[PDB]
Parts: sequence; C-alpha cells; structure tokens
Amino acid sequence: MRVLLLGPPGAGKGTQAVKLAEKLGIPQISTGELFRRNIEEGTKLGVEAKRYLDAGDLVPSDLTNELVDDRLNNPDAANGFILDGYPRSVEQAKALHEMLERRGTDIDAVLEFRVSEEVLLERLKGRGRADDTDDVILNRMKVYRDETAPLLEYYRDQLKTVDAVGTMDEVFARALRALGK
Repeated sequence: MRVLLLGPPGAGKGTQAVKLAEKLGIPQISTGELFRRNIEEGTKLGVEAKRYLDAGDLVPSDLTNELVDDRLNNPDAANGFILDGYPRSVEQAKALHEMLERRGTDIDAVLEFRVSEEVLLERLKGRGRADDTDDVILNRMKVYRDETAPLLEYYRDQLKTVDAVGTMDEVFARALRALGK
C-alpha cells in the first residue's frame, strides 16, 4: 500500500509524513529536499525545476517523475512510497495519475491536510527570513487560482482528509485514524 500528501501553504504536512514513514517502513520523498541537495551539488535541472515547483512558473513532467523514480529505488518501493507536495496543479499532477492508474501502482490514500492561517504564521510570522517571499507568494497565488476548484473535484472524489492545526501528538492521532487504524 501507498500514500500521496496534499494541502495548501501552511506548516503541517511533512512532520506527520516522516513520522508515518517511521511506522510503515517507507521512503518519504518531499520534492524540495532532494532538489535543494542537487542545487548545492550543481546539476542545472535542480535549480530551475525546484524554483518553478516552489515559485510558480512552468516545470516539465518527465525529469520530475525521473528524480521521484531515482528515490523509489523501486525493488524496495514497488509496494510502498510516501510523496509530499507534488500534486500542486492539475497540469503537473495528471502525469502522476496517468502513472498510478496507467502504470498500475497501489491506490491506498491521497491524504489532504485541513490547516489554518496560524501555521503559516509560524511559517515566518514568528522569525525566519527577509522577503524572498511576497513576490514568491504572489506567483504561488497565481498557480492557486488556475487549478484549486478543478483540483478539489478530481482529488475530492479520490481522497481521505487529515485535520492539522496547532498540536503535535493529537494531529498524529487523526493521521492514523484516516490511514493506519
């Protein structure tokens, strides 16, 4: 069995994705982490395709599903994998649905997180940067407007939800209540 981790901007996501990978025995692949490591190494598809996937200009499908398959290492990830933050937009995300149903991988849970504005307010309303954002938040709000209504029809027929606000150990109790038991 297998999981994909969905939700708008708002801190709560990756903390119960790494904790649920410790319970099940899986590769948790977050799409910013392996790509940021290729920015320090010096690839050239690391830096444009990671900024694009986070800032909001157009990123190609085949290289992004090639780096996901490199951290499958698949004779170990054919019956499991936890992805976080890859279906942001119906146009990149329909290539991953063409490979789960058309390629023919396990469908357990698309796990979408219901999270409040307060998580972004940790999400540096507390102390973390110096307006690299504002302009990156405006281009991300452009990719929010093109897709969110058609995206919630496709994934609203497919998904399971988690509530995720404030608390650490209570929010993990709701994440297994949706997926593990």
